[PDB]
Amino acid sequence: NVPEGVIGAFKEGNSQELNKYLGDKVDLIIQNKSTHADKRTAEGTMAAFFSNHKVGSFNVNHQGKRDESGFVIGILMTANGNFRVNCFFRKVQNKYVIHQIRIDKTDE
Ligand SMILES: [Cl-]
Ligand SMILES: [Cl-]
Ligand SMILES: [Cl-]
Ligand SMILES: [Cl-]
Repeated sequence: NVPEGVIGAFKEGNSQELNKYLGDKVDLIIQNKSTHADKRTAEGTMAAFFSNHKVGSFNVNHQGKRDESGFVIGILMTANGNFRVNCFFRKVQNKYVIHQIRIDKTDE
């Protein structure tokens, strides 16, 4: 169910759903703050992000995958800013999991 499940999790601002797709180690870069997080910390960071930025919409404009990696790029509109989101996936145990999330506020 990748990347549909991740896209849905962002659309709903739901870190618990996102969790299901997180790798055991995730690099987060959120407003230029970088963290190399275990899964539990990554979910916690995303929970805080969604709590502080109530999601209105998430729309993807480019996605793709090869045998061992993939990506999703889109725009997240929230009640506290709009953000470009990049999710980069790696294949682990035959499943695509998130290895990096970048979130960067738009210039508006
Ligand atoms: Cl950590
Ligand atoms: Cl935050
Ligand atoms: Cl979409
Ligand atoms: Cl959409």
